[PDB]
Amino acid sequence: VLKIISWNVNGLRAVHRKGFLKWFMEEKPDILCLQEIKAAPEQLPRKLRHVEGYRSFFTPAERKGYSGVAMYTKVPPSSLREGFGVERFDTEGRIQIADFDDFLLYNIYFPNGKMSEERLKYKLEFYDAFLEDVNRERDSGRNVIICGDFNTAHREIDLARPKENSNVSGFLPVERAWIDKFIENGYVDTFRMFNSDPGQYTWWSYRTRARERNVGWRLDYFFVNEEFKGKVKRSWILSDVMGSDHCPIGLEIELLE
Ligand SMILES: [Mn+2]
Ligand SMILES: [Mn+2]
Repeated sequence: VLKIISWNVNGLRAVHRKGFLKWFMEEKPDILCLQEIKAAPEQLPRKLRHVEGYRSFFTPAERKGYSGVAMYTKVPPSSLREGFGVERFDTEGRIQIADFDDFLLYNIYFPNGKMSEERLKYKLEFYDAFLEDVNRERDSGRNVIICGDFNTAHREIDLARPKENSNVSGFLPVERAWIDKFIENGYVDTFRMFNSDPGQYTWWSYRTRARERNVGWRLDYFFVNEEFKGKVKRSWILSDVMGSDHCPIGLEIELLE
């Protein structure tokens, strides 16, 4: 068994100022994937970039203090890829694809579309390039795990306000339709393997008591390819965990090598 946590951290220093290292120690995952780091390693306290028992890998954006993803793992991957080979997606610190030996791990921070019509086109194409990349890899024979902030609630059950947000980026027909197609390409949203209840979200707005009122979205997912789903034992939501506007999400898989 391998324990993997994904977490949009809303800035790595920001969360560190709120008990990140304590939490990380009590959870002891085998792999920790983080999104929205907002820093380069050289701007990070040394105790955030070197954690005992773990190996760190950082993928910052061209722009400083913007997005970027990180990976901590007890055992290091044989290599990391930091893009899809399409540069307008590869430079924003959004892609980490770590090759462990029993599987690939996609640590992805998918773009937000709310900003503008431009950023919507960008998010959707990012979705396409992503589909293309992941599909090439598993058709070639690789078992894949994809985690991270998709910035889209799949279904009505996956947010508190479907009706209100039918025309807001995050719950548009196009965006949810992409996830349907994603799943049609042979991929399973693992949480829904184990949990079919409503009121299960991973993000809440910092404003107007949204977390206390459970007015939230499920933006963070763990996907596996179909032919690998037998190996997943647990997919759950760490909703007690504070320190970001997202909470972390967990996966456990069984394998040898
Ligand atoms: Mn944020
Ligand atoms: Mn987000």
